[PDB]
Amino acid sequence: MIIGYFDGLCEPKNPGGIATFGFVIYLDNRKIEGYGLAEKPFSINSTNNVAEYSGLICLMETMLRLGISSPIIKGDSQLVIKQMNGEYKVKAKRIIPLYEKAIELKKKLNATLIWVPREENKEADRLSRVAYELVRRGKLR
Repeated sequence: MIIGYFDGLCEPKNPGGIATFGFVIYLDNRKIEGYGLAEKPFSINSTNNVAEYSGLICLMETMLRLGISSPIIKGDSQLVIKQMNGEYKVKAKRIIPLYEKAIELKKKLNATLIWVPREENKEADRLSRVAYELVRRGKLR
């Protein structure tokens, strides 16, 4: 069963920090993972939720492009998972287009999205932090 995980962070302030994401895709014999900048650094449009959605979108885009289908996708954002499952409304103007992109991807992938606690999402967390550190080192821009 293909399982992907995503995460996003925004530090050292939220909002107005550096927003990064990370994701990991588990296949039985190999792993593919990704991490990066979600928004322009220190911009007022870097937010935690934008970062989380960006990690989700990049995860599902990567899956789609690789020909993965019917994955299970796990994250530790209750808000994002509940929005993606039709259980919380999306009303924030900057989240709406990201939610829409993610919903189209979820439909195309026949993805199932479930919440797990933070301590079960450590790899994707770690990768969002690696991305953050890389931005601080001028290695992602």
